[PDB]
Amino acid sequence: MPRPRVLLLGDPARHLDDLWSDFQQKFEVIPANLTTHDGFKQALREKRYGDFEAIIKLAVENGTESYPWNADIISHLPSSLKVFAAAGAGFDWLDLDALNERGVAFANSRGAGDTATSDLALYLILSVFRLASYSERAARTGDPETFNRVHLEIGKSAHNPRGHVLGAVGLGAIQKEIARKAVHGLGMKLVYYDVAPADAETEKALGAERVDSLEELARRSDCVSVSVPYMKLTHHLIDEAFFAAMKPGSRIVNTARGPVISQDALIAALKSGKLLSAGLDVHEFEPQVSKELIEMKHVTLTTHIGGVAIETFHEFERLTMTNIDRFLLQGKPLLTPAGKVFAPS
Amino acid sequence: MPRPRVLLLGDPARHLDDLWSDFQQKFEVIPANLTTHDGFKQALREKRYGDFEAIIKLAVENGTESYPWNADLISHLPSSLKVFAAAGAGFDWLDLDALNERGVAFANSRGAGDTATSDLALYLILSVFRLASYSERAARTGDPETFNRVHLEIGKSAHNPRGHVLGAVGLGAIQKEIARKAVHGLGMKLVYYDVAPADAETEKALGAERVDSLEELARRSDCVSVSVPYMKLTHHLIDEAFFAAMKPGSRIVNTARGPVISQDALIAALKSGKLLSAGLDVHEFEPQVSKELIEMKHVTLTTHIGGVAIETFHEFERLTMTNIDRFLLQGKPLLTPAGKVFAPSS
Ligand SMILES: NC(=O)c1ccc[n+]([C@@H]2O[C@H](COP(=O)([O-])OP(=O)(O)OC[C@H]3O[C@@H](n4cnc5c(N)ncnc54)[C@H](O)[C@@H]3O)[C@@H](O)[C@H]2O)c1
Ligand SMILES: NC(=O)c1ccc[n+]([C@@H]2O[C@H](COP(=O)([O-])OP(=O)(O)OC[C@H]3O[C@@H](n4cnc5c(N)ncnc54)[C@H](O)[C@@H]3O)[C@@H](O)[C@H]2O)c1
Repeated sequence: MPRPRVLLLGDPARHLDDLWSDFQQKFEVIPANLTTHDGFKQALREKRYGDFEAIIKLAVENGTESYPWNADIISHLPSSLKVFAAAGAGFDWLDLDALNERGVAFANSRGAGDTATSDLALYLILSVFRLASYSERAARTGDPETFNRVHLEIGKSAHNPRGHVLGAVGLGAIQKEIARKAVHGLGMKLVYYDVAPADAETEKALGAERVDSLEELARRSDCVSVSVPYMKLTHHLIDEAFFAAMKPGSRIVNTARGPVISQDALIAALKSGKLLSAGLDVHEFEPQVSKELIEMKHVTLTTHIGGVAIETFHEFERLTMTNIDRFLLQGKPLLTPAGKVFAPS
Repeated sequence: MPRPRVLLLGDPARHLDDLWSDFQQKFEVIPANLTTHDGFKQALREKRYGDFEAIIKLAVENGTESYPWNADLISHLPSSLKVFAAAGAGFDWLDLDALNERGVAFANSRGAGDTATSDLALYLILSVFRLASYSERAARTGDPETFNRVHLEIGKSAHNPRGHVLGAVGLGAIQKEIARKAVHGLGMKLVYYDVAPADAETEKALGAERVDSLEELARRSDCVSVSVPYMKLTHHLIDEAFFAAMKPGSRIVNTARGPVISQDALIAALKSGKLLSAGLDVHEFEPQVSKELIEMKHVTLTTHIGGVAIETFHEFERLTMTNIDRFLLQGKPLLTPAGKVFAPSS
């Protein structure tokens, strides 16, 4: 045959050394040498990499200089192309429909960051219940008076998560782990809203109580956990109507996608006292954090580290290489497909 | 006749109003109206409050005008005193042995903050596996480039706690809640080191594996959880020798007391890169936090907020009031004695 040709966007592997060596056994890996989005579309128009059968993206932050993967750039891929495999769950940067129209199969890396992301979210919930963020800022002043004033100030407002209600917006895979840790580890109760209902087992295992609308979920919650896929339909899913329905002095955390929560609404609900504290690992104008949120006492903000753990990367690398391996050499279907499903070689 | 007499040290109840009503009700509650220490010694000499049978202290910061509770002060108490129940875990301000020399039973508020303090440690554990503290500071620059560079920089070292080893120094009530949360919550593994063994029912539940020395525990640990009482025995317990025996790139969290861990041995270990990260709620020179620790990217620091939750203080009041009711009206022993245990009355 003998060696199908894989285009690699950005870096080679950093963790699964043996598996990456076997992968290079097995396929001719062509480095993309990315410069500009435009430079890469020029490259594709000039047949610079030749015909190639697969594209591999080994990390979320790898290959970004090729973005966006819109119709226009996709119109230039060689027709030999069979499969594109990418790290990550989100593929906001990718027109999956333009890619499927060319008979190209897509695979993401769904599942790899579950443990990671659910942990960060557990960290956020801890943080907004105990006001730990404000606490750390005080400690880091290195000032004796501040340390004491704050240690006392926090005591008027901090609460154990235990017996308080976590309102899950979405009850997908990462929210199931989040829940299980809040319910069984921290002792919170669960109500959730979701497009579809959890099975008998998940509900009876987490004590999940479903409700019909977001407003209902808001009404019932002491802290809300947003964990939904991001799309047009989820943009500003969390807005003014939602904060108006929440209880005075409640809490919210986001590990899903920034613009799923209206930053302006959020800011307004903290200023008014509707929310006591909020925790964001994602930001509507990412990489720009809200200057107003920072400026506030009780808002925990992190640099999108939800899935950022070495084990997650181990899995991004495993799954991308395994998918291509399966789909081109083994005649097996993709392990983590997304969009239209094609036949293996 | 009915109603034993209780001296109230400082302010009345602030959270459990209805319990405080029934208490008051059951007992003649006499406010100390404290002025100063000597002032309280003199009220006691003059018999200002008459005989009483209990003292109740409802918040850690109440009645501090009476400190110290030294032998000279204790020696003027009415011979009718049988019990003193207090808010707090610590009692540095009290000479316990002297109180006991006078047949007075003592009770603190052990366990009141088991939920609070275990949760705060779990938080810190999350913080030192994931370098979240670093990430927080990075976010608050509000500089887009910092955001991305730190996003990427954390990826070089952050790890799931899942499958890694939590080494419990001390396995009392707080650690057991920490292990529980770390083990079945996070999927961590647990080895421990404690002057007392823990029973089948516990070790089987937490999958707990006991070792015999600090040096051992340091070697088997991916993350060290320090949670021991602070005394003579435990001063500087975690020292240069301990950090010497710890796996390269390991981590440590303290929720116990400041000096249980040598601040200088800690700084060194962090500087050598023997430690990746560490999380301190309590500080050697509290309330002064290490200014070296502060400048380090990978050190999480909080203002002693372990037990600082509204529920903890709800429970200080529950226990102090319930302790005196059992001991004096229900013929039952204290729930949380500390020091010599004495027989009740009804
Ligand atoms: N913080 C991070 O670094 C990080 C990392 C990875 C993923 N995430 C986020 O997690 C979120 C999704 O969770 P997942 O992918 O782990 O599990 P999943 O794929 O199973 O999530 C989808 C779940 O949400 C429900 N859902 C689908 N569409 C919805 C909508 N329109 N409105 C409300 N609910 C809907 C579905 O029933 C399903 O249960 C995504 O937003 C994703 O971007 C965050
Ligand atoms: N950060 C906070 O706000 C805060 C709040 C509550 C408790 N604490 C701390 O928790 C610690 C006590 O833990 P606890 O409340 O679970 O009480 P505990 O008595 O149950 O904990 C002590 C445990 O350690 C063991 N032990 C005692 N001395 C030891 C030693 N010298 N070496 C090794 N093991 C020893 C005991 O068997 C016991 O199991 C104290 O330092 C206390 O200050 C801090």
